[PDB]
Amino acid sequence: SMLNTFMFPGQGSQAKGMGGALFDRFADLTAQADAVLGYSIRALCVDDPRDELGRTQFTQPALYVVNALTYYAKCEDSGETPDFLAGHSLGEFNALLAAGCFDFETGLKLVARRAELMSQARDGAMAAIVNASREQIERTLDEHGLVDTAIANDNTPSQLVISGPAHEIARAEALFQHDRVRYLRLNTSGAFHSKFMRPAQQAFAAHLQSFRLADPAIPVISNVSARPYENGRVSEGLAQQIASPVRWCESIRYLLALAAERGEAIEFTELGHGDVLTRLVHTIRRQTPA
Repeated sequence: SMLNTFMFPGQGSQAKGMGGALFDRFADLTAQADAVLGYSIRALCVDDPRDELGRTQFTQPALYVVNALTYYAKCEDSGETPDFLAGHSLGEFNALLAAGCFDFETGLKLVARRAELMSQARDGAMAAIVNASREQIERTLDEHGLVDTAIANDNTPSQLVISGPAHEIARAEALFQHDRVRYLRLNTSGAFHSKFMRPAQQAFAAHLQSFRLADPAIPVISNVSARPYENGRVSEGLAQQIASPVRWCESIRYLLALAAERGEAIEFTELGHGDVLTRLVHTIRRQTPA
């Protein structure tokens, strides 16, 4: 165990029932979140009456608040403090929160703007590919004229996400179903973490200029660079994140190599609903000869 990394999940990990009793435990944070958002965060999470959890403008605030509350529960009960922080796209906001870069309300405000803009993207899609390398994927996409489709998530060596125009993502299905290679269409109307997000990114960077973001008090591994957020480049890193691939595998691997250089062991604590990142980290570690 030894050095501890707190990690926060993103889109896809949400599920009706998430949060639970944490909402009333943190009754004041919860009321702060309803006032920022203009609806009940607890209702959206526990009950989900309009089946809203899967639409990105709601998914994102849901994740953030659940990740945060789980993080506060963990801090209080366990007593532990992170030596390192990383979050997966949305989850990066909770990493920056735990590094003291903004307060709870301010992150939620950033998230709501992020989530609103990303929701405006029409005509894109994403699909997760299992058991092809990056090189197989990129070649295959080239060979079949999927010109606007690229890697959006590099999650583990055998698990990557693509995004592009909906029809390209649709045509890809046929290209990634064979031998071990598998394909899964995801839920979204946006080609997230690709060039289609550029307008959201710029709109989001502009919104960010209204907020004074502190340098991290605990290292946060940035999705864009797979390296620690620089002092002074927080808003920079945060904004670039949106149109860039999420370099999850490399971020984890950077932590594994850092622990080793320091002769220390390293563990990963997933803070939020589900075990999505827990399973990614096991797979990464199993690969990555040691």
